[PDB]
Amino acid sequence: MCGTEGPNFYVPFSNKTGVVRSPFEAPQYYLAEPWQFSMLAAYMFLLIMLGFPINFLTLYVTVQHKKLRTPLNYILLNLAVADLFMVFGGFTTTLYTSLHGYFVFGPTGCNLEGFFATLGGEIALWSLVVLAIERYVVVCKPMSNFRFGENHAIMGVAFTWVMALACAAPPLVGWSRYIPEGMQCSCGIDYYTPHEETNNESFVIYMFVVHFIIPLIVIFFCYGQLVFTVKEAAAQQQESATTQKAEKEVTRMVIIMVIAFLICWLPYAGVAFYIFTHQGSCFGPIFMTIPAFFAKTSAVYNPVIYIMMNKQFRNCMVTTLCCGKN
Amino acid sequence: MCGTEGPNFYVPFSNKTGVVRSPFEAPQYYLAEPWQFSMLAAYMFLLIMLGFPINFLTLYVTVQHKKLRTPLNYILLNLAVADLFMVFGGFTTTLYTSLHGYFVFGPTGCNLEGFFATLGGEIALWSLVVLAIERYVVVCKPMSNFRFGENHAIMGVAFTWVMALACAAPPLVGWSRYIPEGMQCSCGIDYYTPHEETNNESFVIYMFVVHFIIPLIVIFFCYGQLVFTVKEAAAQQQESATTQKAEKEVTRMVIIMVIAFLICWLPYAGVAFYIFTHQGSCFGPIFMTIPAFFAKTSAVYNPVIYIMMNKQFRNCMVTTLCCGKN
Ligand SMILES: *[C@@H]1O[C@H](CO)[C@@H](O[C@@H]2O[C@H](CO)[C@@H](O[C@@H]3O[C@H](CO[C@H]4O[C@H](CO)[C@@H](O)[C@H](O)[C@@H]4O)[C@@H](O)[C@H](O[C@H]4O[C@H](CO)[C@@H](O)[C@H](O)[C@@H]4O)[C@@H]3O)[C@H](O)[C@H]2NC(C)=O)[C@H](O)[C@H]1NC(C)=O
Ligand SMILES: *[C@@H]1O[C@H](CO)[C@@H](O[C@@H]2O[C@H](CO)[C@@H](O[C@@H]3O[C@H](CO[C@H]4O[C@H](CO)[C@@H](O)[C@H](O)[C@@H]4O)[C@@H](O)[C@H](O[C@H]4O[C@H](CO)[C@@H](O)[C@H](O)[C@@H]4O)[C@@H]3O)[C@H](O)[C@H]2NC(C)=O)[C@H](O)[C@H]1NC(C)=O
Ligand SMILES: C[C@@H](O)[C@H](C(=O)N1CCC2(CC1)Oc1ccccc1O2)c1ccc(Cl)cc1
Ligand SMILES: C[C@@H](O)[C@H](C(=O)N1CCC2(CC1)Oc1ccccc1O2)c1ccc(Cl)cc1
Ligand SMILES: CCCCCCCCO[C@@H]1O[C@H](CO)[C@@H](O)[C@H](O)[C@H]1O
Ligand SMILES: CCCCCCCCO[C@@H]1O[C@H](CO)[C@@H](O)[C@H](O)[C@H]1O
Ligand SMILES: CCCCCCCCO[C@@H]1O[C@H](CO)[C@@H](O)[C@H](O)[C@H]1O
Ligand SMILES: CCCCCCCCO[C@@H]1O[C@H](CO)[C@@H](O)[C@H](O)[C@H]1O
Ligand SMILES: CCCCCCCCO[C@@H]1O[C@H](CO)[C@@H](O)[C@H](O)[C@H]1O
Ligand SMILES: CCCCCCCCO[C@@H]1O[C@H](CO)[C@@H](O)[C@H](O)[C@H]1O
Ligand SMILES: CCCCCCCCO[C@@H]1O[C@H](CO)[C@@H](O)[C@H](O)[C@H]1O
Ligand SMILES: CCCCCCCCO[C@@H]1O[C@H](CO)[C@@H](O)[C@H](O)[C@H]1O
Ligand SMILES: CCCCCCCCO[C@@H]1O[C@H](CO)[C@@H](O)[C@H](O)[C@H]1O
Ligand SMILES: CCCCCCCCO[C@@H]1O[C@H](CO)[C@@H](O)[C@H](O)[C@H]1O
Ligand SMILES: *C(=O)CCCCCCCCCCCCCCC
Ligand SMILES: *C(=O)CCCCCCCCCCCCCCC
Repeated sequence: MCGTEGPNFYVPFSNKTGVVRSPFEAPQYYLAEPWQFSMLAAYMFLLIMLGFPINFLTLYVTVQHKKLRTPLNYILLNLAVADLFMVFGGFTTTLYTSLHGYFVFGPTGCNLEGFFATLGGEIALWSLVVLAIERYVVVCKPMSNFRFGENHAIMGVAFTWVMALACAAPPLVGWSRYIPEGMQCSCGIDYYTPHEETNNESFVIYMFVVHFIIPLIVIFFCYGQLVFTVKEAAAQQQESATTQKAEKEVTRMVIIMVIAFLICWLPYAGVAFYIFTHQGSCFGPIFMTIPAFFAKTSAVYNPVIYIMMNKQFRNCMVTTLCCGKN
Repeated sequence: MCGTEGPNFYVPFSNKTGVVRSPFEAPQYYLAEPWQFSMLAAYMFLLIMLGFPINFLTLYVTVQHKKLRTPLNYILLNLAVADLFMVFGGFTTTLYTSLHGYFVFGPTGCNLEGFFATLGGEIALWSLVVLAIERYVVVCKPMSNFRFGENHAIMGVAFTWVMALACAAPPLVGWSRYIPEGMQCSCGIDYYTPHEETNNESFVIYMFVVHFIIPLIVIFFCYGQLVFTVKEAAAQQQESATTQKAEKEVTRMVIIMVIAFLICWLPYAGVAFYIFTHQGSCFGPIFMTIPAFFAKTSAVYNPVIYIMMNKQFRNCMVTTLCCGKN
């Protein structure tokens, strides 16, 4: 008897006291104090104030500067759009519902907010996977006679959408489902209930393999071979100080990006391992939602790492922000 | 009968309904809805998350990099400390009281939070005034045989403290007073009550002249002469492209800083002019507090303009953040 159970939701709180209400009808102030909902709102406000400008500005400086519109940068524009999906589909909606103490948009806004918030995070995840593959192909040159072109970059973007739809769409059709999560103010895939009517268990395994394990392997393989290829070539030209500097900075950026991915990826693995073991105990609204809580920050630091730390993007943004000067 | 009146406070709400309570005892939810207090909390959280790192990091990179510890930069360290006073003395306290709906620290925490929050904003104001004077003396060279030294920079910092104490201390001694302001969650100088026991009217005139008009004149005079002196000298060396570039960027930075000062300064003048005229009508909790609401942002954008846009500070912060590399 961990929580209270009903049609289209699961409240992580026992109803032996009789105080539990529908997360669509009444505020869930037994899960957390009202000020904790306000701090959830403050967190959403922080993410919106930092997440929209950075991501929208990536799309804006690309319009003003011709040198940014290269095929290898298409996946970064896709990343910026994905974060805006997280910012408006997820963070903005949650800020509004948080101040009500419950998900005021009903069971259908759950499918809406859940889909778009899940889609944005999925598109961002695979955009990092695709960017890893694209850079691997360009540097390591695995294909004998291959040139990365505009059509190849469009496929990579379309591939993220297919993979993101592969995760976000089944819950609408009958494989898993969208229910309020955590403090019941935002919606997402139901990892919290073994709902046999929608075969939730099979969907969690599918998510764990296809959308969790595979992205880590692909990212680790591609960037590993890239750093190996770069260090191998620089070893053949140790007379060039620039090549040695270029090798150092490429390695350092790969380390930064891989550490960044792990910071978002490990909390899910740690919590899941703590649920694989310690399986018996009940779970408050912060058991599996703690990884998701901090993963929202990726909408801010991912553009900082991949776009703001890009050399050309930075100069173009400085020029754009400064009315064209400096 | 604009608001309700009592010992040590003035609530901007009529008590004909009988619902008004002491801003020290009970929440002021007739001034604003609970979610509006939460948004006040979210605003404080945004200012804290942006204001503490930027300002503390100014103090931190100065410790790691010897070239930053120049006398002309002392007033910028004073500015960073001033903003931390605003961040901890003001923003942090307000975030806590906001979630209670009233000033839970009583009439004495009013004198405490009011003093330190007023002191931080005053130190920052005069630090910009002193930096304007210091740069004017160094560039325009008004004194015939003068060299700006370490002792001269220490006087400039001490001068800001004397001026800031000249404003923040009288309310504790009997000239004006500290009362809850706006939504009664933060404390400050009483511009809202003609309290004849503390001669509030004379203090407002004193603040308007010494701490509002004079800082604008000094800043406008110093930077005007500086831009004039720089453009005059560059006109004598139009063969030097760097001098012309240096003149352009100095002028552009002065414009940025003066526009920034006006953005913080004009709303006070606009509201005061709208109170000088239209004197009869009553005022909600957002009449004179709207300038103060947006002036809190100076704790974030002032370090961005004066420190983050400094050439040496930027490279030192990048090196410090990047564990010493790049
Ligand atoms: C967590 O657990 C709590 C407690 O069990 C659940 O809350 C209860 O939900 C039931 C509905 O299933 C509520 O029962 C309904 O109450 C209505 C109002 O009752 C009050 O008002 C009447 C006056 O109209 C008073 O006389 C009465 O004493 C109550 O104070 C009634 O109108 C309903 O009556 C109808 O349904 C019943 C069958 O349930 C029929 O017998 C009637 O003839 C009539 O058709 C009904 O009694 C109950 O009041 C709720 N209790 C509390 C404390 O809120 C939550 O639903 C549960 N949470 C989740 C998520 O499931
Ligand atoms: C805005 O305006 C409101 C309304 O005028 C003010 O709120 C009132 O404040 C007064 C205090 O000045 C309150 O009066 C006191 O109420 C106490 C509680 O009364 C209730 O409970 C008793 C049972 O104990 C009931 O019988 C009664 O009907 C009430 O429902 C009393 O204990 C107090 O009595 C003492 O003082 C009076 C003199 O004031 C003596 O005659 C008594 O013998 C005894 O010594 C007193 O009556 C009043 O209740 C408040 N009203 C409301 C609605 O809150 C706010 O103070 C004002 N705001 C500001 C900032 O000034
Ligand atoms: C993009 C988003 O949609 C995706 C997700 O939210 N996921 C739910 C939790 C997840 C991973 C998938 O973690 C699990 C642990 C054990 C079993 C199933 C699990 O699914 C995700 C993928 C990678 C990262 Cl770095 C962060 C989030
Ligand atoms: C540092 C802070 O302490 C100072 C202040 O808060 N002030 C209260 C309002 C103030 C100015 C002084 O505006 C008035 C208008 C009419 C009469 C009296 C007035 O006082 C301040 C000075 C300059 C600026 Cl840019 C912003 C704030
Ligand atoms: C680093 C600073 C951490 C501060 C944590 C503050 C946690 C406050 O916690 C709150 O305290 C109130 C009493 O003060 C209680 O009434 C509330 O129920 C409780 O949630
Ligand atoms: C910019 C963000 C705006 C958010 C508006 C939040 C409005 C909350 O609305 C409040 O919800 C409560 C239930 O929790 C009700 O009891 C209150 O009557 C209602 O005012
Ligand atoms: C480094 C990889 C970046 C991908 C970040 C995606 C984070 C998405 O986080 C996800 O958000 C969904 C909707 O809010 C929730 O349903 C999921 O529980 C949560 O894991
Ligand atoms: C998929 C993630 C792969 C990350 C590969 C990081 C490999 C780091 O490798 C290290 O890089 C340093 C760079 O100066 C060198 O000094 C070290 O000798 C080298 O071992
Ligand atoms: C010590 C601080 C720990 C903070 C962890 C809080 C985790 C709360 O859980 C959160 O509940 C919200 C309700 O809608 C969801 O939107 C978030 O995705 C979820 O992470
Ligand atoms: C740009 C978007 C602006 C959104 C402003 C939302 C203002 C909401 O305002 C709130 O609406 C609620 C009903 O929805 C009422 O119950 C509350 O009393 C009211 O404060
Ligand atoms: C990190 C910020 C922590 C802020 C903690 C806020 C605690 C608010 O505490 C709440 O105040 C209400 C009065 O407004 C009381 O009615 C509630 O009983 C009390 O829980
Ligand atoms: C460009 C000049 C920067 C100075 C910014 C200082 C802003 C201070 O703002 C002041 O804060 C006080 C305490 O919060 C309040 O009492 C005052 O009403 C308010 O004007
Ligand atoms: C105290 C505030 C003084 C601000 C002085 C700003 C003077 C701007 O002056 C302008 O600067 C431009 C720079 O390229 C020149 O092109 C213009 O000819 C010149 O008039
Ligand atoms: C359209 C949005 C306008 C927002 C203006 C809100 C002004 C509220 O007024 C604010 O009240 C607070 C109560 O402690 C004080 O801390 C702030 O200094 C004061 O500016
Ligand atoms: C040139 O590239 C710079 C042009 C001038 C921009 C300076 C102002 C930037 C302000 C950014 C900080 C805003 C703080 C808001 C905090 C809520
Ligand atoms: C070198 O100068 C950079 C070193 C690596 C730093 C990259 C990570 C920076 C993260 C900043 C963004 C944090 C976002 C948090 C949002 C709440």
